[PDB]
Amino acid sequence: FVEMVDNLRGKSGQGYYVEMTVGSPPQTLNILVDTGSSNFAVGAAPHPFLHRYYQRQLSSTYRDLRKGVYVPYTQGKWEGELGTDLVSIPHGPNVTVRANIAAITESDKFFINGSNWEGILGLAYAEIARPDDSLEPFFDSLVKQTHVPNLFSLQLCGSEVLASVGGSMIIGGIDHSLYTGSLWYTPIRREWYYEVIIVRVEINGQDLKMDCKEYNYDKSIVDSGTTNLRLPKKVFEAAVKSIKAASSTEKFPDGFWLGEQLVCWQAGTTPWNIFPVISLYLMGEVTNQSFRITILPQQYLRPVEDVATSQDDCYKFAISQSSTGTVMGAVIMEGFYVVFDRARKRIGFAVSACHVHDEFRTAAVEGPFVTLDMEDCGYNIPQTDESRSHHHH
Ligand SMILES: C[C@@]12CCCO[C@H]1[C@]1(COC(N)=N1)c1cc(-c3cccnc3F)ccc1O2
Ligand code: NI
Repeated sequence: FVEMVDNLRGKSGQGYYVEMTVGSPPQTLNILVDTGSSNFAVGAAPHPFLHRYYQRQLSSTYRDLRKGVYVPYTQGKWEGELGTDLVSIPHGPNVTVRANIAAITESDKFFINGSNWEGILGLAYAEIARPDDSLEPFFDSLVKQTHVPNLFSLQLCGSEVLASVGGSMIIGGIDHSLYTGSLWYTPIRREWYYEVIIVRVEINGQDLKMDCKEYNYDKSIVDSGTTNLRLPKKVFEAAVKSIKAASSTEKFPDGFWLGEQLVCWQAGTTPWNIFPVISLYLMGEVTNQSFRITILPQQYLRPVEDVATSQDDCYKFAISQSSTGTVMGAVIMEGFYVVFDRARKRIGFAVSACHVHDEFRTAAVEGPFVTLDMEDCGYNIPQTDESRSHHHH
């Protein structure tokens, strides 16, 4: 899959994007790769943060679906007009497909100044698509219209400008050059988000000793569209307490632990060893088994070059509190080659050939761990009448 290696780019903290073409003749656009959403949506009107947008009028193959879409979320919203057109990935499979495209006509706090992307490729399942699950997501269309296997994999590699990032999205397979050691699989619990189950959390070898349902309250997901490792409130508090304790020789402001303030050391003197490793044990394919993925401070402390002190190495704490469950974001994913094996309803992890580490410690994927009479660690989200009233024909 040499053609697909190194096809992702971006700016630190602002998402990874892949080059895509839309329409006939092909219009090139940079598209955010988001395993936490399910719409293909592209800027389709002028915006201050867009250098370019999808021009429906220039495409002979564009078809209007005569239906709008409105997508509010926590920070803001995007909206626009649904249609279809021909889509390809120049540094992807040698195929062209007709996909749904949401042409974004108005948005608030969606595009990011300087991120260099103009659209989003939602790689999650139909269940969370907008306006509803009958709007076929891009990957579903790709699989149905071509002979591309139902699997993709992601290798995310982590003074005036933000640091550039790179990576690979391999569509249709697994590229063995992108990982080392064993590839371990955890079940996709349900096909909506890429939902998984965490059965144990350790911070420098020490068990947090919480009821494991707390780790997955109210879900745990693998999400390329979130920068941070996000943890449920109770888990976040317990983790921060443990990381604080391990690093106690350094007294950081409260701002740092809230992710609102950088901490610096003189260039190349960062005391990595005072910061603990974090292990998440994921449910194995075998009932009573688990495997652990272990990340370093190199993953959870994000580099940000401060203009005022460009001679310092400065870091943001990239673990944050959630009210919507665990989010294994770029912080987690940058340690690993991550295989989204939709065909077999499972997610694979292996140590990334590009992960950042030091001479003492490495990101690791290790197993099996077996537990006698393993409890159910999954949480069942309370069913609303709204959700229950939906017919799924
Ligand atoms: C797609 C949605 C709209 C619908 C709700 O979800 C949104 C979200 C948030 O989490 C995920 N996974 N996608 C999302 C993330 C980023 C982003 C911002 C910074 C870095 N990386 C990014 F993906 C930008 C836009 C955006 O919009
Ligand atoms: Ni009905």
